[PDB]
Amino acid sequence: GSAPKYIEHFSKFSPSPLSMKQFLDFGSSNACEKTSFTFLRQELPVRLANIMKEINLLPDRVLSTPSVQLVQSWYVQSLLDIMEFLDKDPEDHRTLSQFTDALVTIRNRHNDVVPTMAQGVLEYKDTYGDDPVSNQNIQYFLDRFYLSRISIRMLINQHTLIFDGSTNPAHPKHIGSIDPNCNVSEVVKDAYDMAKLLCDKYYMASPDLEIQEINAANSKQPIHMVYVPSHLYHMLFELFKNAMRATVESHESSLILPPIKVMVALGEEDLSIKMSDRGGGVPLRKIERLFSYMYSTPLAGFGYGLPISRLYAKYFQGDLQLFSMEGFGTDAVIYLKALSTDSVERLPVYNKSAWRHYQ
Amino acid sequence: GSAPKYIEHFSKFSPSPLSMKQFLDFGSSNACEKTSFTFLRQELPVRLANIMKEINLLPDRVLSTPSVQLVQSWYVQSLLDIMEFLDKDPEDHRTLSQFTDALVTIRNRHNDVVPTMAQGVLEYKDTYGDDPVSNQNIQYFLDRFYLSRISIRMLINQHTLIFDGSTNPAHPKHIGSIDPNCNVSEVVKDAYDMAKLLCDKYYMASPDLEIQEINAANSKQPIHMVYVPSHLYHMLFELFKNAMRATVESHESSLILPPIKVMVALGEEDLSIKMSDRGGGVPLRKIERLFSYMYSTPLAGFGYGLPISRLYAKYFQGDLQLFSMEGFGTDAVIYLKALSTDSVERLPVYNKSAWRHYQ
Ligand SMILES: Nc1ncnc2c1ncn2[C@@H]1O[C@H](COP(=O)(O)OP(=O)(O)O)[C@@H](O)[C@H]1O
Ligand SMILES: Nc1ncnc2c1ncn2[C@@H]1O[C@H](COP(=O)(O)OP(=O)(O)O)[C@@H](O)[C@H]1O
Ligand SMILES: [Mg+2]
Ligand SMILES: [Mg+2]
Repeated sequence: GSAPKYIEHFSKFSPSPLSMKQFLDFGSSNACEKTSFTFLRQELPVRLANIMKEINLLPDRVLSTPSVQLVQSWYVQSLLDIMEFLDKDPEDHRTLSQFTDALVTIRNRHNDVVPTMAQGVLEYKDTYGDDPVSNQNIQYFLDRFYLSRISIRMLINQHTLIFDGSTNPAHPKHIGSIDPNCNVSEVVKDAYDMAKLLCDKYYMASPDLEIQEINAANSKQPIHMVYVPSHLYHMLFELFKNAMRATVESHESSLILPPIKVMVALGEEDLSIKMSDRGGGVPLRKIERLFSYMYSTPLAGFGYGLPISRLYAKYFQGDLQLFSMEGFGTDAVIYLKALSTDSVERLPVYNKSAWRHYQ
Repeated sequence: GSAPKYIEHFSKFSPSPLSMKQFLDFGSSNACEKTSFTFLRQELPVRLANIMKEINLLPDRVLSTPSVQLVQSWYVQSLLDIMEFLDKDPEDHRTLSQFTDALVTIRNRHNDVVPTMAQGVLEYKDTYGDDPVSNQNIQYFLDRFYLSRISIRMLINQHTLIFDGSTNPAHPKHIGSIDPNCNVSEVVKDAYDMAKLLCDKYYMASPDLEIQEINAANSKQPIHMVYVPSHLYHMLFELFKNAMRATVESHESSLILPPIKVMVALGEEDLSIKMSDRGGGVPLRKIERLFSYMYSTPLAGFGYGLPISRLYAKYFQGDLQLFSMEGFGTDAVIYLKALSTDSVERLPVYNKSAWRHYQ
């Protein structure tokens, strides 16, 4: 009977953004679950509390929905779940192995949040309508809610993956979900192949791929970076699925089926990935709506592919944009930060500032 | 001693947006300066008053500057200038020929507004600094101020050009500044040639041009539209100058000098023009600043080429965007509305809504 108390307390702190370097040293040298354990015991409760504090200030008409209420209960339970370790002592090789098991259990407990929240969006649409204002509010809330979730899952995956149990491997290519030497083109190739498979099965035809690299400072060196490869895969995959669908459907009474071209450019601070297709394009007017949760609610189904992929890009100070040419095709660009130094977590925070965005 | 009275009165009305069709019929059939005269006598004072009402609510620290004060005096005089005809009778072939002369005199009186206002921006920068907030406010104000000016000059040019004196020509290709059959590629070609000339004189080297059309519905028909060609020329010219400078300066220790490629695509509602260069690109972080009046204050000099070109595009419901690839190049896209029906003036209005954007 004290969750409201915990929430209000940790709701006083601000989340602490970690850089890609800190993440690397967290699993590298300093790496002793004790250091991580002591960090996550306070950090997770601060991040959970902050997003929960935001939820509770939602209109009661949204608040009371079975969707929001159910999800809101998982976060309350997860908070209390991690609390158990606030007073424990980390020298006990069993106190921290229970923390690891506690994390894995919290992660899977939230595994269906997107679909669940999506259901609440649909109810609202039929219960109150889809007006620019309610859309802006939902968009504002979901973008922050989901970004927060991405950051929390990152902390948990880094801990669970890194402390699997003993250091046999000792010295790895990867540090949890992070690859200090990620070959961008390879990930492009992978996401493409997976999309192609789906495309062939459903349309029994699929455009090919062309890749071009532009290493500004070192003309012919392959482009590598420090990043979370699974995150990059997700964005590329969602983009490849859209490009394929459009290209195929727009050339049905045509035999020709142009390829999808990808360019990977590396500058002094940006690492840019552009995916160009000829799937007919979209009118500038409808582009804005493609990133909407409300308005966007085989290969395609719901409308979370674009908006959530953007959040992944933004997570480490990057971005994802779309510019099309109705009657021809579309360019989708993923902007990432080239230097591990500029790669720092972007986290939404609860303040008097975040309060008036709902007024 | 009654300008404040006039301002407050006409400040009660909202400007009336005209469609490209109305503009065409205004000079076409209905066309009788009497019809235009009676329209402009009330419309101009409503548009002048609305922008003047906005100026007067500017912080006194901006208000009091010689710049703003001087410009503010021209608009006050122009208002009183047109007022003279509020009680006159239009059957007098001399009452309306004095209106025409009155317009030409008002147009030239405001011919140096941009430079003058720019001077006020520079003073503010050194007098109070360049912080995100003061920048946002200035940007907000200037975008509206200038759009308003573009709309007023459009009305005046349509009247003066159309009623030059007698209908010798009787039946023209053009209706004032509007071309009901504008060949986009031709205007592209013209702006390119003018930019090339300047580029050659200053750098004694210039990239070439390639043009590609994509007529979705009619594969090989040349792309025509109803538009104000001088406006399109201006945007293309400013874009060509940037693309040329960048391309040349970024390949100085290179002999190769890649071309500037332009694509003109015509869809069901959009007519898009993309200009692609290989001038090295810009970091995503600095792109935002390129459209700033404050932050942007040979070929290039001041920083009004981009922001003002965007206003021209927005004027008839279009847009102008920039997306770059640091280490490679940049894409600049002009979005226009394909159908004359969707081509309607976009005008800023003074309301309680426009008031709180300065708070
Ligand atoms: N490259 C593209 N060309 C044309 N339309 C596109 C493209 N990418 C996305 N879209 C449009 O945007 C919408 C997709 O957003 P998304 O969030 O990925 O969901 P989904 O693909 O499951 O419908 C599509 O439904 C499609 O109408
Ligand atoms: N295609 C481009 N490639 C690289 N930089 C560009 C490009 N277009 C514009 N810029 C940058 O944006 C700025 C220009 O904005 P603009 O308002 O046109 O003013 P100006 O060209 O007179 O400086 C330039 O000063 C340049 O630094
Ligand atoms: Mg998709
Ligand atoms: Mg310029």
